[PDB]
Amino acid sequence: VVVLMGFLYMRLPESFVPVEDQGYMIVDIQLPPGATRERTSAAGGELESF
Amino acid sequence: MPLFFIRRPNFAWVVALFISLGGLLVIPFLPVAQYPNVAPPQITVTATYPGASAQVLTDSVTSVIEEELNGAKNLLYFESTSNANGIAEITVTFQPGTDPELAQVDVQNRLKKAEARMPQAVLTLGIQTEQATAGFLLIYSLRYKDGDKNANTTALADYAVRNVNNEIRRLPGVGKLQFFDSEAAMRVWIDPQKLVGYGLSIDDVNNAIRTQNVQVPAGAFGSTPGSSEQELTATLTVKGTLDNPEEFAAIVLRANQDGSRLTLGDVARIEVGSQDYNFGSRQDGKPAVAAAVQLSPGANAIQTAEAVKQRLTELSANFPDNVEFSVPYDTSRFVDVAIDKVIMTLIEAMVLVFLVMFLFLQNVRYTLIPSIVVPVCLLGTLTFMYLLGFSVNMMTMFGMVLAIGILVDDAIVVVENVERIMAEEGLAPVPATIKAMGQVSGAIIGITLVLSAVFLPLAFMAGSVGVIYQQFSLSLAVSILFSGFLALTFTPALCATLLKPIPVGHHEKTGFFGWFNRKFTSLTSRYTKLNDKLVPRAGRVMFIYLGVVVLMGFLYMRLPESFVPVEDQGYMIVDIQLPPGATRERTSAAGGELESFLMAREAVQTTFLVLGFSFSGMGENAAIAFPLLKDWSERDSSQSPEAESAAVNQHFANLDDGAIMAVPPPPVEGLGNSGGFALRLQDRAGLGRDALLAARDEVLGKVNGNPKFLYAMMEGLAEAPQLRLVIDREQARTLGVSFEAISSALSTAFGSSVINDFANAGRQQRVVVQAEQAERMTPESVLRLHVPNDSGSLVPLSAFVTTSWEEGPVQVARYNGYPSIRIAGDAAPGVSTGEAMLELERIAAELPEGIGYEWTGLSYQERVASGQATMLFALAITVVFLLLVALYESWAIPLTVMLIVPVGALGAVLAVTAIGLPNDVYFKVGLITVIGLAAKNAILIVEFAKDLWEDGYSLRDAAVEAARLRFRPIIMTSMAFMLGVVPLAIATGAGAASQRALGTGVLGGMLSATMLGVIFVPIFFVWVLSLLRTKP
Amino acid sequence: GASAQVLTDSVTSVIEEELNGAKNLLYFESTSNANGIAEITVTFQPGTDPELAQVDVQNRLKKAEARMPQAVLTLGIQTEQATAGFLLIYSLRYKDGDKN
Amino acid sequence: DEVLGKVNGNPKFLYAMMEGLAEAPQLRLVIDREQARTLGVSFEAISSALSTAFGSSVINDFANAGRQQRVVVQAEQAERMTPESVLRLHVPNDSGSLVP
Amino acid sequence: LPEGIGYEWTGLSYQERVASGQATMLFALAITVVFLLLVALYESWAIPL
Repeated sequence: VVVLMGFLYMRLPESFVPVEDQGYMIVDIQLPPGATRERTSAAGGELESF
Repeated sequence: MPLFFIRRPNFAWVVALFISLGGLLVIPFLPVAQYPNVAPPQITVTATYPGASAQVLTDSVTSVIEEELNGAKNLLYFESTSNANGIAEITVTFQPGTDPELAQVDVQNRLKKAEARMPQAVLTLGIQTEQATAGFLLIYSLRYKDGDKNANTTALADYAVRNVNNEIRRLPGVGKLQFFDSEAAMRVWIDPQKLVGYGLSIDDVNNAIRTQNVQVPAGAFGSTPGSSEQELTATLTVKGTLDNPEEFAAIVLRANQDGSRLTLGDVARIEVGSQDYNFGSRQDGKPAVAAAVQLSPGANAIQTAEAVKQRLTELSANFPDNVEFSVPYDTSRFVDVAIDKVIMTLIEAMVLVFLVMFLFLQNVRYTLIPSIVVPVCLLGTLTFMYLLGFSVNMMTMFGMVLAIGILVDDAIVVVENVERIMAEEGLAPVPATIKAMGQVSGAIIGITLVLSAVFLPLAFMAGSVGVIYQQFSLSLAVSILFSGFLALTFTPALCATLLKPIPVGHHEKTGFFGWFNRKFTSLTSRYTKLNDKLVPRAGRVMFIYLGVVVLMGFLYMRLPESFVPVEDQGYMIVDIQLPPGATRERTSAAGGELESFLMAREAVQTTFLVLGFSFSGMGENAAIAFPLLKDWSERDSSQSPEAESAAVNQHFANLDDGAIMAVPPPPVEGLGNSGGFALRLQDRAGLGRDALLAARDEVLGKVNGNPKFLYAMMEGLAEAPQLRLVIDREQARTLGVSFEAISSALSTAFGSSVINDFANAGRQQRVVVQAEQAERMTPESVLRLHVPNDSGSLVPLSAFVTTSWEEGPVQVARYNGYPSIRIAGDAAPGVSTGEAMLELERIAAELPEGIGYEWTGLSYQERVASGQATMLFALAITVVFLLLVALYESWAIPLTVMLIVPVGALGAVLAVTAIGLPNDVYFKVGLITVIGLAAKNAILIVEFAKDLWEDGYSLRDAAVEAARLRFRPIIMTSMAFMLGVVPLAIATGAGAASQRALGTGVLGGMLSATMLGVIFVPIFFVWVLSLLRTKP
Repeated sequence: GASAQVLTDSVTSVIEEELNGAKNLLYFESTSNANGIAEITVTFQPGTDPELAQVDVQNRLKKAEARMPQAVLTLGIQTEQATAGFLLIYSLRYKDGDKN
Repeated sequence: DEVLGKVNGNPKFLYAMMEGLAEAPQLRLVIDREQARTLGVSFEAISSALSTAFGSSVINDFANAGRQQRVVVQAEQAERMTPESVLRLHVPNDSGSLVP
Repeated sequence: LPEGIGYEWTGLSYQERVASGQATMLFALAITVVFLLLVALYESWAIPL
């Protein structure tokens, strides 16, 4: 029993804190370098429509 | 309580394991040090105003800050020094125990109010406020391996700033990083005569540098708001600043339409040099770069020391190959050696006392018990020491090493009592332990309490001595508290468990222990007869005791007083002070002669010299050297720092160019630059600077001729010639010359002007413009300067400027807002400070009315401690008396036993006078410990005496029987403590002064308290109980 | 109007040099952007009271003050207690949803 | 690039990216200091013109309904959208004439 | 990586490293303290084991 405990204890994946459904998400919009604010606005418009 | 542990031994074992576990668990976080934060917290304000004389620096900058710093919370004092190099230093000292962060906070809060009034130059340079941990933990020095005479110290210092200083400053534990050099900057050495030839003024070159070497925040095209069409936002990235000297030489001063250009390089030599040239660092005759690390409060030292050394070692993988690092100055090593010495002594006494018990109990198992109980008490003491935030520092080391023997005494009496019961009544270990502990329970608790009470008042003293006694007395106090608690809980269980039955009548002994038992029964019999012959005559022996106490008083009043004994710290201070007006090169020549002599000496391992820095003050004529000596194992007493100091002072006593003086370091860091006394002579009536110097000459002449003082000097720079420039304002104005033009020309030509910043390899560094070396060495050079008029023509300064030599102060000193003269000195060998300050008060009483004096630092703390000692003694005596009457339910028995105090004081005083040590804090606390242990010895007799006197015996018979019974434990524990502390009295090496200072005093006091105490205590009991007619 | 590198070497690095040696540093991150904004986040060990950290940081910043360009100084620097994470966002809009 | 190739090509990670902005094109302005000085143009004039035209210059404060708010001067949208607009700027010389 | 290119952990990685370090001594201290309290209560060692 104790050797089993050790064997399956050594196989348990580690984690900090389980991820929780906080009710919101993050969306990053990153255009290629040199993109003017208007291109970002158009991309955000497509994103907001979807 | 004890019977419960007799019936439940494993419970006592578990409580033990709990306290021991705590002890082992708290060990790793232990902070180590030499001395605690004995010095009061200090804040320091630095201001840099280039080109300003000391006097104008005093009136225009530091006086402004001095006015505002008044009124801060918890001010003890403030001292301000203005130097001719344009540096103002203000040190504000507060009360000990104030939180440093809030003090620095208040200081900066007031500095912000100050800010509005300073000149724009110092404000562009900035004013720094820092927590002053006076004393450098270590100094790391970088040098070139080959020792080139052409060593470019500027490039090496720049590398140190870029790659080393920031890392070290980031490490945990470094409170401050003081750089003894200057980082790189862009130097522009202008030739004023070339400017005259090209019809240019100095302010013209200043404005050209300012406008042409400027970063350009251009921006980006297509920026928001951006048009709906264009999609290419991109930066414009204009090159504004200049990177290398070649680009700076291309700065255009004047250019015509045809194409001809006058450039900066045509009129000035441009290079990368040091921003500042006030300071220089040499090591063993070779130029080097050095920086000192000052520890942050509340940090481990050994861990921080090895962390800094290891950081230097890992950066060692990255130094240039010609570059090597070293640590010529390091305090931590001393700490290490010291603690090692202490811990080694801690083992020795541990074995020695063990032997002592094996000599008396004559069985290994009986000897074992206290040897197990003691380390438990030590570990608990360490745990409670951490819980109070104390440090593992030398006085605490002395604390626990003397605590060993006071601690062993409870276990000694317990085991010896159970042995005696075992021998007399033959009871089994459990009932015998029950009976013995029932006999000695009340004695043990009363003991623990009275010894705790002898030392508790020491834990309430204030000041620097207050801190010293804090740690020492509190360590001893927690040790004795745990000793009592363990005596009540652990030890009876140990006797109940570990002891073996003895067959009845086995006082027969094969071996010399038979001689010990028989000759010791004979010793107790002779002593019992001596008591028998001594009880009939009691009142007459009182006269012998009165002679004893009067002797104590007489020799106590003749003991010289001292703060802290001077310790061999392994290094010395050498001050180089040439006559006023001396150039850096003369100081360098004198330092070279000094370095040659020091390197000619075997006692010096390495010599570190600083030019421009010293105790007296900052200047070209001032320098300081820190000779480091070899390890104590490689040097004898004739090669000690004191003898080496005498030899250096003797060799150079006839120096023809300047003054040279060797001194030992002060005993306590942060309380001064050296040992001795420091007085501030104060202009309390506004007599004026000339009258101040007259009175200063008076007092210095009076003191320096007095043999009570080894020396006495102005800790500061003496007056120097000045070259006043008489400017005919009317003549200058008539020629069309503005005063601004003269001001700017003089300031930039001689005081050096910082124009703007340039990007050197990613760092913003100053660009400094100054006149060329050959064009500013002589007073004819100031007259050879030219300034522009309103019509654009250049007018020489000689047309309206005349030069006249006067005399003026190169350093100005102010104390508590009044102009002050700082006087420092050291007492002569064999002369205490107290009589010296008394004579100084007598001298100051003769000074003209309105001229004041005040003590500062070490003298202040000494005055407070000398004040507080007597009330300490009174409180201790009253508290022991009150707990004495509480325990015995009587007053007479307390008076009886308190008669034992003067004999222990007698022994301590006689020993310290015989060996000739001063009345230091070490002797003081050793006397206190002797006092407590004499009280314990007296209790050990008087408790059994009271028990037997309540049992129906006659007074004399009861006293005799109790003394006969309890002789063995007293001599037992007494000899144990003597032979346990004898290593202190004979210790040698690092810290040996404090070791011997404790050891001789405690040995003598204990010796008298034992050898005479065993005889006089029954006499006191019989005489007092007869005189007061006490009934059982 | 300052580029990322100009902000980096002219203002950002100047403050970076001075913030070194603060009590209780775990680390510090510095980001210089092309819009002219420089951000420095100094993270300490847990359990330290934030007020002593803030006064120490400003105490070093005033030492720094003497070196930045007059434009930033006229605009001023800001030091704030960063509780990373927003409690809430409140938004104002027009009811009719006008494009103008 | 080496790390992000070993890592973005490593299935142990859902994604790995530069928390930060990638390198962007810049338009360096090579200024002939000698030519500008010969035409009587100070470097201060060029710096001030460029900064105010493109980086926007905050001049002083004005009272808007009792609050002090900045007055910001910047070049018009149509006059700063292309690199040629940089070259179309003019600065004064010592004689009061304007030099492009 | 080439000699001189270093790495460090920040925030969540730092805290996770410290916790993964600390768990084992947490367990050991818990076990020793429960053992000591048990031997205290039962006046024996065998019953605690």
